This record gives sequence, C-alpha cells and structure tokens, in this order.
Amino acid sequence: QALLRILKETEFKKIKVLGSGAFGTVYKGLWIPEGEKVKIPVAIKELREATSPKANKEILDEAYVMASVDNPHVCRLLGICLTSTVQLITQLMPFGCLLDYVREHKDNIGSQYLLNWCVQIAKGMNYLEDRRLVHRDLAARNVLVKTPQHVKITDFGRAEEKEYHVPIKWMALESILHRIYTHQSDVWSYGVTVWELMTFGSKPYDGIPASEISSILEKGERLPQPPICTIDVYMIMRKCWMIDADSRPKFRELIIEFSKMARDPQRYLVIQGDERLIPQQ
Ligand SMILES: Cc1c(C#Cc2ccc(CN3CCC(CO)CC3)cc2)cc(C(F)F)c2cn([C@@H](C(=O)Nc3nccs3)c3ncn4c3CCC43CC3)nc12
Repeated sequence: QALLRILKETEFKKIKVLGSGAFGTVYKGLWIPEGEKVKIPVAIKELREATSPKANKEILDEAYVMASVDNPHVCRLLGICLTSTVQLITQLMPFGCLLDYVREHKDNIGSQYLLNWCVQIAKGMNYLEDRRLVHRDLAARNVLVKTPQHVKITDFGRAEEKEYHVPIKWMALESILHRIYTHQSDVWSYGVTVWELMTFGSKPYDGIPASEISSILEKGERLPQPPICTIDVYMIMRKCWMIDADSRPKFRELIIEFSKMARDPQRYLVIQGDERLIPQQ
C-alpha cells in the first residue's frame, strides 16, 4: 500500500511502443501488482541511458514527489523499476497525447470539447501551483487523453525533440532571457498550449528560427488569432503573453474564464458543423 511501488520485472510487460522523446521510450503495457490479481493497463517509460546507484537516488527523490501528485487532471507516478535502464510506470492514458488527438480528430472536435480541455488543463496547473511545482514544459504534447472528455498533464520539464533548442516557442520571455521559471511562466506556456488546441495542433511561430523568438517577442509580436477563435478567447491568450509576468492571469482566473465560455461554447469558438463536461446553458 506504499504511495510509490518499487516494481520487479516479473510484475509487468511491455505490449506496444507508443513514442520516444529526449529522455526515454514509452510503451503501453500491463501490470499485475505484486500480491494482487488485477491487470492494470499502464504506460511504461524506459530511460534512454543506464544509470548508476548515485543517479538513481536523484531519480527516486523526484519519483516520490511525482507519486504524490494527486489531482484528476495530472498523471500520478505509480511505480518505478530500478533496472539498469530505469522504468517509470503510470496508468495508461489510452487515447495518447492531446497534440496528436487534435491533429487526428480535427474534423470531429467541437467547441465544447476544446473549451473543456482548456478548463481541465487550467485545473491541473492550478493544482501544481498549489503544490509549488513549476512544470516548465507545458505544451499539448505533454497533455494526455484518458477519454475524449478527460485530459491530464504529464512530463514536467527537465532541461517532438526538434521543439527543444529548451522549448523556446512555448517559453515566457523571462525564461528565454534569464532561465527564470515560475507559475506565471507556466501561464505563458498555457496560452501557447491553448493556441495549439485552437489551431488543431499547428506549429507556433512557424517560419521563425528559435534563436529569433526573444527578439520578436520584445518587438511585441505574438501568435496570431486562430480562425475558429472569437476575439474574446484570443484576448485571454494575449493576456497570458504579457511581458510583465505578474500581470498575466493566474490559473485560478483561467479556470473561471474558460468555465464560463464552456457554458456557451459555440459563442466563443466557431467551427463549421458545430451548430449553436461542464453543462451548456
Ligand atoms: C526522465 C525522468 C527522470 C529522469 C532521469 C535521468 C536522470 C539521470 C540521467 C543520467 N544523466 C546523464 C546526462 C546528464 C549527466 O549529468 C544528466 C544525468 C538520465 C535520466 C526521473 C523522473 C522521476 F520523477 F521519476 C521522471 C518522471 N518523468 C515523467 C514520467 O515518468 N513519465 C512517464 N510517462 C509514462 C510512464 S512514466 C513524469 N514527470 C512528471 N510526471 C511524470 C509522470 C507523472 C507526472 C505528472 C506527475 N520523467 C522522468
């Protein structure tokens, strides 16, 4: 009944690879916890490199923090297997990452789904703020889909591999200029994440080299208004990208704003075939 289970190899198996990133490879798998009978669908992340006993102490201390993450909109770390290449286990999010989901299902996504994802991501980020955990890499690739109506944040930043140069196009200006990361720099990245959703997974600052992003931000340039977005929604994104971090909304305020929009979603996002979950009025 430990918060973080220390796994043996015999208790789990990899079924199908899902993806590889800068830190490791994720597999869909099955876990029968030692002393139990039930089969639990899991995601298994195997690190890229083998680690020493010393390195593993630093992984473990972080793993206990990730096992303490207990919120409906953030994934919890369930277990660790201290094999030579370490393996990390969560519950499987069977629909994969939200970035791929919105790209693959773009013709069957309405305003209600999009605005409810924005609420849910803000709820999970407000939980991280209450825990004093700065994410440092919020992006649609780091949001997972449990069901089409239920998403969760994962994979905190530990500075899509070609998005890292650090994820410059998601970062607040003060993070680019001085490597300052706070809950308010996570609000900036939340705004970029919302832009990704509202553009069905498009690439931010497409055509701008990463090396020029701080210059264009300093000139006042920002990501453009997505075609589906009313100006009211775009204004919240723009508030997330103000240069003064303390002027940006807080996650608690973003939950209120997106929750109100989610009551009349077709008024805020205009999608062809989406004719005019939080209940709609
Ligand atoms: C990469 C990494 C590491 C690591 C490491 C490393 C160390 C040294 C070296 C050697 N390295 C050599 C080069 C240089 C020399 O100094 C640096 C050191 C190499 C790698 C450690 C931990 C730890 F917390 F468990 C990690 C946790 N995640 C992920 C994770 O487990 N996601 C998964 N998704 C599917 C299933 S689990 C994560 N993040 C947040 N969350 C999660 C899940 C739940 C939740 C939201 C709450 N990711 C981790």
